[PDB]
Amino acid sequence: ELRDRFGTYFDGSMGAAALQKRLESFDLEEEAERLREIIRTGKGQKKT
DNA sequence: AGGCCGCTGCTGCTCAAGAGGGGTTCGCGGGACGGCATCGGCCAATTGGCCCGGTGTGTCGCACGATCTGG
Repeated sequence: ELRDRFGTYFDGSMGAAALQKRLESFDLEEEAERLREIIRTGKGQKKT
């Protein structure tokens, strides 16, 4: 239903192909910086 | 009433059923082709026989004869 209503503006998939597409367009440096900032500031189980 | 800080239970990982149609294989034969393999001659060639013809040098078969040891 959602695809036929608004098929444009996004893409979805199934199986290992979706994970491959995600891993291809993944910014490691930004996520690492976010994790380091949270570690510096955050506390609790979130830090672990 | 949502976010969040712990508890507490639960789970997981590891050490001891036919029928037709068609291209392809191979498998027998099947013989044809070409080839190399096998058998009377054959004469004038190196080695090795097989000797003449000379002596000599050196072993062996026996004669005269001296020395020596045993009999």
